[PDB]
Amino acid sequence: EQRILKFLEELGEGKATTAHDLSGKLGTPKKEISRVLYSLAKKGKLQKEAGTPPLWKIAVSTQ
Repeated sequence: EQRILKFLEELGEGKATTAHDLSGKLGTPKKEISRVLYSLAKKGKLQKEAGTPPLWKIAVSTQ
């Protein structure tokens, strides 16, 4: 919970991302990115796009 909030914050406040792009860049297992993503978005510590592909973007997106 300290390695994900340190990389997602450096991304670029206002930049969306995917789960496959995080499990393939850091090597982390999807089972670890799917169980943590649904645990952060529920606490309001990560926005959630609307559609098929669940994109994440640190609170407060561009514009």
